Amino acid sequence: CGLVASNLNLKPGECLRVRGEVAADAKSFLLNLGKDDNNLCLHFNPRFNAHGDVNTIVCNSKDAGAWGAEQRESAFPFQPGSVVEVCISFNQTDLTIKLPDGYEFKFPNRLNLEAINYLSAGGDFKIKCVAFE
Amino acid sequence: GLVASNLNLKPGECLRVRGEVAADAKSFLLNLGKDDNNLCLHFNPRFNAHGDVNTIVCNSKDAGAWGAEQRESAFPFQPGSVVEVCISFNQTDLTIKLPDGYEFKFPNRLNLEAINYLSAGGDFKIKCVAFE
Ligand SMILES: CC(=O)N[C@@H]1[C@@H](O)[C@H](O[C@@H]2O[C@H](CO)[C@H](O)[C@H](O)[C@H]2O)[C@@H](CO)O[C@@H]1O
Ligand SMILES: CC(=O)N[C@@H]1[C@@H](O)[C@H](O[C@@H]2O[C@H](CO)[C@H](O)[C@H](O)[C@H]2O)[C@@H](CO)O[C@@H]1O
Ligand SMILES: [Cl-]
Repeated sequence: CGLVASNLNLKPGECLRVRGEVAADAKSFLLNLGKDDNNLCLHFNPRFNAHGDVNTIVCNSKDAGAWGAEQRESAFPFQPGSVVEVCISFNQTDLTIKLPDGYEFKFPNRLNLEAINYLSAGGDFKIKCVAFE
Repeated sequence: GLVASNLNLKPGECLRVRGEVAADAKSFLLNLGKDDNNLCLHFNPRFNAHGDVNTIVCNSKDAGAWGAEQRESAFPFQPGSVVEVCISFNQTDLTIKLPDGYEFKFPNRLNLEAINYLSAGGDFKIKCVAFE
């Protein structure tokens, strides 16, 4: 729906900075990181209003097409109709997600993927920049 | 280095790509188009490849077929360095802005109104991609 990027070969130790514009009417947006569309080490989905969630961040994994156990975050530094930046650090055991306000939290790497080769965006978000750091 | 689709780049926008050119570089390329078989722009600076030495080769690809090459003298590129290129387009041409200030045009052969595919490859490592 939004950007799909493959042929990446991000490895442990490297950082992704993603800046985007959140829609005025945003309901939800997501960032998928993984091997391919069925093997996601990280599905990051801030829900403004969707699936029954309100101002909640839902994080999950996807293994061979099937979703894992959700993990919710109540930290919610996102405003509809804004331009935000999120940074994801890929470590061996887990991922660190750094929010626009500085807040950080971790998510485990349940796949035990050694690299990130796929990135996708969806929902109510317009990718503006992707950086490798 | 990267294969991207659903880019939906439109006229009026500027695509900015910044990356580092390898120490022992032979070539690097940026492809823009519909898909891998249908490119409105293959931008390939060759430090030394296919017989070409310090030359910028540009072309199109229509249904898998390369089109007529266009060669540029300007070669504001040094190996081992970090470069940035800015591409914008319209119905008739693609404008490519290089480091030295340098800039040229390339015809919009397929007359695409939106660019959905971008690939980046060769002796170049992508540091950032922006849509301004
Ligand atoms: C509280 C609770 O259990 N809610 C869930 C939803 O989160 C879930 O929605 C799916 O969530 C996955 C992430 O795990 C993807 O975001 C997918 O897009 C969502 O639809 C649904 C269905 O799986 O189940 C409960 O409603
Ligand atoms: C002088 C000359 O005509 N040389 C050409 C090549 O440049 C060309 O190589 C391909 O060129 C396309 C651009 O047209 C891409 O850069 C592709 O990667 C290159 O292989 C070849 C092959 O089509 O034809 C002549 O040699
Ligand atoms: Cl699979």
